[PDB]
Amino acid sequence: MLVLGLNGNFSAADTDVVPQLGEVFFHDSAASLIRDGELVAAVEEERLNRIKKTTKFPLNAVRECLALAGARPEDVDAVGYYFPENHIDTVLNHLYTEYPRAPLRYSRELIRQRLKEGLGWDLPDEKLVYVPHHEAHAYSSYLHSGMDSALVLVLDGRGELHSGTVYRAEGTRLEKLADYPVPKSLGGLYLNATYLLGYGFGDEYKVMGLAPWGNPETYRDTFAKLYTLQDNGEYELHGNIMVPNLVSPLFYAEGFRPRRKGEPFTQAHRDFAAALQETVEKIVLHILEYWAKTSGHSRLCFGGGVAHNSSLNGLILKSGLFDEVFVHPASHDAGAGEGAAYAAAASLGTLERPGKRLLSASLGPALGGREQIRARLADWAPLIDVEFPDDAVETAAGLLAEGQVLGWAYGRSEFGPRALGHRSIVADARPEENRTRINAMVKKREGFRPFAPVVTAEAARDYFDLSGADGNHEFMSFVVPVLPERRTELGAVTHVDGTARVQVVSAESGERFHRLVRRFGELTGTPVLLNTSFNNNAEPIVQSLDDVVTSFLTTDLDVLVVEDCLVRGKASPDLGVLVPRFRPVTRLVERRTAGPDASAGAKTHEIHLDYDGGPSAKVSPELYELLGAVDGTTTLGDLAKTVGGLSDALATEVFALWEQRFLTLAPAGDIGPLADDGTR
Amino acid sequence: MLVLGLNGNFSAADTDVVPQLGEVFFHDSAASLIRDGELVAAVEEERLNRIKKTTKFPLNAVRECLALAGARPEDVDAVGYYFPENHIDTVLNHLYTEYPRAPLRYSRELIRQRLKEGLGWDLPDEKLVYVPHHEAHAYSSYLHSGMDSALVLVLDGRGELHSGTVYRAEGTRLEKLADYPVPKSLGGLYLNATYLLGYGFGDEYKVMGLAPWGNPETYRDTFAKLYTLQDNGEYELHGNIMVPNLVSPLFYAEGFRPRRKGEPFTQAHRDFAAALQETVEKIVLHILEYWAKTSGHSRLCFGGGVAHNSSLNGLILKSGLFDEVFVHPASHDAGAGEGAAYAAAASLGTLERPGKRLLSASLGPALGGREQIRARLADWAPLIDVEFPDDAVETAAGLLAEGQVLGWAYGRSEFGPRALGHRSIVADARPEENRTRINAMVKKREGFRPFAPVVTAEAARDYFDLSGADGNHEFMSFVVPVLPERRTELGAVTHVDGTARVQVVSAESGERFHRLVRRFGELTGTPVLLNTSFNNNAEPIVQSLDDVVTSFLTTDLDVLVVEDCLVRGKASPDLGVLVPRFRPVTRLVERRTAGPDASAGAKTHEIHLDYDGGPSAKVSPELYELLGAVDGTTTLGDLAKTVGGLSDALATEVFALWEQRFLTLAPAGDIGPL
Ligand SMILES: Nc1ncnc2c1ncn2[C@@H]1O[C@H](COP(=O)(O)OP(=O)(O)OP(=O)(O)O)[C@@H](O)[C@H]1O
Ligand SMILES: Nc1ncnc2c1ncn2[C@@H]1O[C@H](COP(=O)(O)OP(=O)(O)OP(=O)(O)O)[C@@H](O)[C@H]1O
Ligand SMILES: [Fe+3]
Ligand SMILES: [Fe+3]
Repeated sequence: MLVLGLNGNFSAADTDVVPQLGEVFFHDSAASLIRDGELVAAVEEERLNRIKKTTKFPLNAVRECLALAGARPEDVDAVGYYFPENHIDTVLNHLYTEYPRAPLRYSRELIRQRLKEGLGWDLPDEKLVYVPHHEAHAYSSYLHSGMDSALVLVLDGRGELHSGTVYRAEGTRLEKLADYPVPKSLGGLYLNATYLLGYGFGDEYKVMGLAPWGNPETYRDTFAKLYTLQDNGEYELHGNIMVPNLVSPLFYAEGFRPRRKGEPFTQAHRDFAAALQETVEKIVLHILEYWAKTSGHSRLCFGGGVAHNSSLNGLILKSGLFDEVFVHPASHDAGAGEGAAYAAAASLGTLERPGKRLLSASLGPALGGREQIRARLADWAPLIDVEFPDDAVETAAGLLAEGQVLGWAYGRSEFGPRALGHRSIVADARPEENRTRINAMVKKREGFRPFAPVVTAEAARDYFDLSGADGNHEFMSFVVPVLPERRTELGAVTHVDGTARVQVVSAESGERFHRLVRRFGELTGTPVLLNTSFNNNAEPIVQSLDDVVTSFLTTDLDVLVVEDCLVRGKASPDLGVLVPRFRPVTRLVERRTAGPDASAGAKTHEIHLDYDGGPSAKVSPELYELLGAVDGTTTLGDLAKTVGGLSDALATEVFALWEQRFLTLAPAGDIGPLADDGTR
Repeated sequence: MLVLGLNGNFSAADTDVVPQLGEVFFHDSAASLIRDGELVAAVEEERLNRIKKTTKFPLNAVRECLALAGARPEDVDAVGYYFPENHIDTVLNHLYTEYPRAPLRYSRELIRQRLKEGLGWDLPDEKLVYVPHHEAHAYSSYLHSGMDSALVLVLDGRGELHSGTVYRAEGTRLEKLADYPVPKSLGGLYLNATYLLGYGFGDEYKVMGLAPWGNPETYRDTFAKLYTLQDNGEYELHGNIMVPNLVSPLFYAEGFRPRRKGEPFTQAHRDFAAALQETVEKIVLHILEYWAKTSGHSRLCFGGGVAHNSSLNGLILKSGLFDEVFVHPASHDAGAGEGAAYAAAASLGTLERPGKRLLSASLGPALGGREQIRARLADWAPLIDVEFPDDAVETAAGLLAEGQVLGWAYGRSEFGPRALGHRSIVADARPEENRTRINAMVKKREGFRPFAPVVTAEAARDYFDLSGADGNHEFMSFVVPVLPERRTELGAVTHVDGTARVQVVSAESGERFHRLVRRFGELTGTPVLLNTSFNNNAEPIVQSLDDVVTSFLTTDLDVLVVEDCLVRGKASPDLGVLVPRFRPVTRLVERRTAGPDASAGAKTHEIHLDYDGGPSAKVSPELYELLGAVDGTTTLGDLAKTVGGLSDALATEVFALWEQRFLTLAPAGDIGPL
């Protein structure tokens, strides 16, 4: 049984199913492949089209998954989609009523069209299975837990009919115990509140990082007007008829000022995040207290997008309601896509399940074989210097010991939002200074948020209070207290309230990364590193070798360790050898607005990315003329000759567009098809 | 005692409060001026910025109203705004959470900023009065009815708290009797369903025009699942949690396919419209049957946007529930703006009301005095020929009897969506072929669309069944049956179901238009004319003289009668003398997307109008370069010199953009102050 799991919307690479399709319309597109009950491959489309949390159809993800499994498309026994057919088709139909130019293509026809055109694959109708959304979440969360039975809680924005579902899991069977309707959504409540902080979809993790700086007392009584806890683990969220936001009218009535772009977080803002986080924690703990007692179960699996609230998970762990708690590395909708594969297998016959608890999220495409990596890094020679140490991990541990900040790229990319030693940025965890230092290097502005530590399994309890239940820490799912006598030692990874979102790495979960952190501890007496995702502010986690080198070159990292090669940026990198390529969403525009006295107004030039929420940037007339000639093969230096040569000013302008990923800049050609390293 | 009524959003001419602000966020912006209880001026901002049902702040409308009243901003005693302050501000606050770059400016500050920067008018806080939305509607509908007591029904999409309100009115006092919550909205229901026919906001009256072509039986049982009538005048609409549309999920599940743009209206689409119309009729008549007998009122005023459903109104008329029914010419939110003025007067003193029932909607700016109109028509000389007949009404009646289709522009423009003899297109009402052609060739719209007749008050009962209650027909508020023995005679203006949305014109409601219809009847035996609004498919009703001439020249009208001047298009009109001007929302774009092998794609050029729902059109590289040099003063002919002269191809390309109103093209100068 080889089963593909799908989630996301149905847009092509260069256009959306309707123009400017909202970023919340079936997001985090991904493809998963299960074989004989095991997750053999999984990657989010965002890693391949470079659009964070993309809604586009995960065609590249499917292609990559088939290649990792050594399968033709025609080898796939079934395809599961993470929503029931009537629901996704009703939402598409609604979009089609709003955009009457859009042809009436529903999900089944669109899935078949994408696979046929993108992969030559004629998908027979009987192989496509649509799945209840919280059922897909529950299979993913529970089947990877290693448990024989468990209480399973799914909380997200919404499935087809519910915002929350409670199951009993035993063997391979799910039994639904309860649900909560869409308007009680805790994901919706949290996203609603996130907007008041000048943030939006996908920034919830920043709001959760801000909450420890706030005093939850200030707005506790205000949030108390928006929910009521009830008997039998029930609750109500009190809506309004004013706007489609649960939170904004009451906070407006009380004088709250929603944060503007570029404005710093006031004390009101920090307090607001603290009270929002406390509110959700109290509601979820109210749910779980009731269902722990009523079901009598001692084990919990927690899935859905809300299960990426690691602060909440830490409190669930500390609550003593359960003996064990498991959280999947991709508990958002990409994991529901994975669960849809299992549900399709169950519906189309018999369900094989994983043999063991999941410990590694390293499931995407790799960087490539040793020989094509060396050759590709040679293509980059005019920008980088490369060394080949005999023991790269030893060298790297030493570099980190000296205080250098490292890019670290090895093997298959992480499924889910956390970097865990395959597409990571690692540094010494002790100096408090590394917080503002590394934010500046990657140009992120989350100095209020600490970094996450990775510690060896052997040393974990010497630094972190894992007490309460036995939770899984291979994926940073849980916030835990840092032992008080260790907080000063771990200055870069300890929050203001003494907690940390810890990864515990073991020889089983990540051999090479474990060896790195252990060796650093042997060298320093502290076997803890900070571990942040390898991406700047304008991209998801890097995927390919070119992605990795690009990100290294456009950030202020000291050195890059990639498949045992040490990469450093040349004193003066030659941008001119890079070949510019449009992304499918890249648009280059000359604009005239209306001027005074009804004249044609100012003539401006701009580059932007054509998707809901995509960035945009002004460009000079000269760079406009240069970029208009991009042909996908001619180098930047040769293109620049048409406008007088690649001056320092033009190169600087191009480099700033490169940092924001408006276009692709890389040496001519590519690394080639990823080698069969014989590890399957 | 002089009071301004305001409605709409707060956006400037060239940008919106937030980018691409939705077309439904406080639309149909307008301004009204009340003096001593009388409505002395009123105009919708759409007529002035040329954006249909615009949401932009009605600055031009306020300026035009003050000019018509002969008043200065300082003379205004109070300003009413047609929604409560907390509600509009909470909506703005919500928009600001979605657009973190927008500064936190709420309605009080925005209204004062617009009036200060736009009119030099420093409005004190104590003169600005915010009004309950359905109260504003009710004042407008009731105070203009001529009645001293009535039941008043307001039905729209929503006010701040309700989708429907029932009032008792006595003297100048309103007392609420009932209201209906927002989820029960009949305006929302109708708009939800309108989207399944490939239409959008503002297209509801086209759905209503489609419905008589359909069989209401086909989808009657489907619609029955979406509402329940309950005892004592109550009802329920049955919502869903799938999408924010009440209608589309159930019809999707039963296999209905929403109409695509540019595709025909099938019999299923017709049947859908028929069942939707029947549904709203059944619910409203249910409400009214209860509240008529419960309140004891023999007279009804009906307002809110749903009261522009002429078919519904005609059924209310025929129901026997009331002896008299009144409907205001602007029953949508522009009329709520007017009622907000009365409500503001009532809160700051006692309330003066109109002395009589409103008979004329001729309330906007006029076209100009005779001298400036003749002078402006001379500026258009390279494009038109002008005659000055001794008796233009006499001449126009003869032209109509000879088969000509006429533009008709006189005096002050109509408040509200209907043309009533001040900004009208008229033709012989007798030949069915006139409907076919004026739909296909003149208005350029769908073949199913009906045309409305105007008839003299003295002949009305010779042609139409007005029986039932006494309704007011001066504003085309009611669909009525055409008498069976007259249906063949009135071929262009009798709908497929034998009805007509009639205007009854009298010497008192419109002396000049009444004279035209009467004379046509004396020449032909039939005192009835086809009367459709004077606008092409890309614009609201024309306002100014330049608007009128532009529309005449870009639609296939035979002759224009404007303030007693007979205008015809020249054999070969010289477009080169016209001076192009950008509209405040006009944008010009050269664009590349990605191309094969991740190249930059080939260049394309577009003109577009930068507002939500604004059109766009491809342009040639040559015209892109030409339009980039527009300065607002240089003629098209001189501009074209930079691209080698106004060729025939360029002039034709420019003509098509003019027709779609992407830019303003008119002779140098303007008509001056009116
Ligand atoms: N750290 C967090 N704390 C609270 N809520 C979060 C957090 N992270 C994500 N969420 C919420 O989870 C929800 C998204 O979860 P999920 O990925 O399972 O998709 P979804 O709600 O089912 O969307 P769709 O309707 O398109 O399927 C959002 O509402 C989001 O605000
Ligand atoms: N012929 C019609 N039949 C039924 N409903 C109509 C018709 N014409 C307009 N409507 C409805 O009237 C409603 C609008 O009425 P109105 O102008 O009074 O504004 P509103 O609902 O108060 O606007 P807002 O969105 O700002 O609250 C819309 O829902 C519209 O669908
Ligand atoms: Fe989900
Ligand atoms: Fe209204």
